[PDB]
Amino acid sequence: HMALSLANYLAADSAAEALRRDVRAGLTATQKSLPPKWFYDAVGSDLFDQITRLPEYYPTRTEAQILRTRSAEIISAAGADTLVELGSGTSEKTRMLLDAMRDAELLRRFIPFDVDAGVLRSAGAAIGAEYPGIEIDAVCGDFEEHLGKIPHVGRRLVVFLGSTIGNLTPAPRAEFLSTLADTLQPGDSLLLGTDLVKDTGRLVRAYDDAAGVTAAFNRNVLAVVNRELSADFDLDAFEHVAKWNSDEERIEMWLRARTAQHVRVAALDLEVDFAAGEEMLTEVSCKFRPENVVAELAEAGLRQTHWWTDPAGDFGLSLAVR
Repeated sequence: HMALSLANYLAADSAAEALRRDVRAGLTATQKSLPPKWFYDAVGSDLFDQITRLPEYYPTRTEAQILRTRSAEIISAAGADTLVELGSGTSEKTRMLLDAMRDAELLRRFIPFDVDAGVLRSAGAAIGAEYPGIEIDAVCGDFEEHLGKIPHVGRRLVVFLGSTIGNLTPAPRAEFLSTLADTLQPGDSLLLGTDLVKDTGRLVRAYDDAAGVTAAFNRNVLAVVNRELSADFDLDAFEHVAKWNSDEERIEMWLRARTAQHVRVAALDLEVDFAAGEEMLTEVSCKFRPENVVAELAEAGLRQTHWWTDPAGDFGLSLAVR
């Protein structure tokens, strides 16, 4: 139920100032963009959750099927008694790993790391109930600044699923993996999910679903700016566009102005203009080739010891060690 330890390294005032800096930079650039760090408020996070269940969004069920069939092998390979989860604690994927650790009579500790303390408290309560006696040490932080705050107690399996790593472009991605690798002791393991290059139509449809849910997620980034920075974006005036960028092998989401728009962002003392048809970059989702996953891990100081992939080659999971 309520047994918990929780450390909180994210302050409201610090987040508000970062949002102001990031939005000003994006909206005043000649090629406009909005910073994805701020897309995932409560509404945005729930819309993303819904995306994970859409028929076109293959990553979640694909990764789940890999875990469903290989979680025992993963847990045996890791030999860990402590599961560190980078992001959330709410998914069935988490429970597949915890269940396998319990089956192996190894499970002692769960360390969820996420930006939302409320979500962490919910996860603590649910997991504490399901695995009586488990120690839960939650960390509320940003995995680009607070990885050093993750406790080093135990033999730790650190998991970063969902190809969330694809939301980082190459420079911050390398910095993240390097920083993460530096926190791993001998005996610790990283389990990394990566969505793989594949048929471009399938890739684009995963981010442009027939039901319009991804489009709602995308437009909600404007609602966040409207609310937090007292802006007057007309959500209805922007069209959702998903593209495959073949040079960078990433999906890009864009908002395209239907007609010319004048936007006042009062909190920034800023007025910006969109031409009819002008596009603004929002979320990106980098996709990987299996050989390059090995190389990226090696560049960070990690050796890939295991690779699991579905039979169609849609998605991959790596286990890697120092």
